[PDB]
Amino acid sequence: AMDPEDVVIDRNLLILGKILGEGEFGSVMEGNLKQEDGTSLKVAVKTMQREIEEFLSEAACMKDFSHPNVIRLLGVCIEMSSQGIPKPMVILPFMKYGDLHTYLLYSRLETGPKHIPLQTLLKFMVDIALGMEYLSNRNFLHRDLAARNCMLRDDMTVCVADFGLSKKIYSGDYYRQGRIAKMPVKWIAIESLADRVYTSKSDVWAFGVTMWEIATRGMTPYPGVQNHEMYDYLLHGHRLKQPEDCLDELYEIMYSCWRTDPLDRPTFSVLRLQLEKLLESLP
Ligand SMILES: Cn1cc(Nc2ncc(C3CN(C(=O)Nc4ccc(-c5ccccc5)cc4)C3)nc2C(N)=O)cn1
Ligand SMILES: [Cl-]
Ligand SMILES: [Cl-]
Repeated sequence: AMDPEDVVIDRNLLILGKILGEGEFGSVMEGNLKQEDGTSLKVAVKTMQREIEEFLSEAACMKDFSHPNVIRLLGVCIEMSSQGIPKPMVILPFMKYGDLHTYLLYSRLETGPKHIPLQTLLKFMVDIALGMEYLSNRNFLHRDLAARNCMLRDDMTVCVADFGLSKKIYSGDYYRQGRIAKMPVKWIAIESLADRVYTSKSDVWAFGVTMWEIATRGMTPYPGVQNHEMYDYLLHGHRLKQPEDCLDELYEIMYSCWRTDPLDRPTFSVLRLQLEKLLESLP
């Protein structure tokens, strides 16, 4: 617990509020972070072997991310459960609107946000491509890019989030392998399905799936196809079908993310420019 990058926030400064989400590998909770001047701040808390010092170093590296389309880590708190075991807790800024996937579903209800215009849908994709272009430059592999892991800020801009399964290219990954094997198969590139080996081209494939999720307003990828058939399905050349009212140009941008050879897929900088140009060409 040396903490050379000063990422740890004193546990006494944090009071855990209500639970927002609960999964097999942890939970998201509301919280108040008592700032130095006595003012409490609204934050979200992510709760959960390998030496915890490595977790803090990765957290410290993400704390240095400065891009409006990438969530910013505030710090880490350590909790001692049952019989003296250090359990880290990621402190994130509180984001009212929640995840993009749920938001898209809510928009199809009379009570939710109004019908999302095509230009707003295309702007969500540009925001994700900008965040992914920034992470891609820093040699970061997200490895879990999906609309459910993109957060909506209060000003309605999207940011890429959920870096629990991330890895810097060339860095160690042994203690993440168990969690990687349980990842949803419908977002995984054809070459990564075989042994769960990822490249930046695996994130490009998942970005195309994320674009299709936004264009269909929250549909689960591949209707009619079960998870156990996914590898065979892609092996036969089949891909996500064109969503209704999706511009043929937009669908071509998504289809380029799913080319069999990872080297044939474009980069996030190319995708980002194509989406910004497509967005400019509309009323
Ligand atoms: C119903 N509702 C829910 C909400 N709000 C939320 N719900 C979900 C989330 C997701 C948790 N996220 C996230 O980034 N986790 C994450 C990031 C980094 C690391 C990590 C791991 C190792 C090393 C370094 C870093 C681990 C996990 C986003 N955030 C919020 C929010 N921020 O307000 C509002 N309404
Ligand atoms: Cl489909
Ligand atoms: Cl089609």
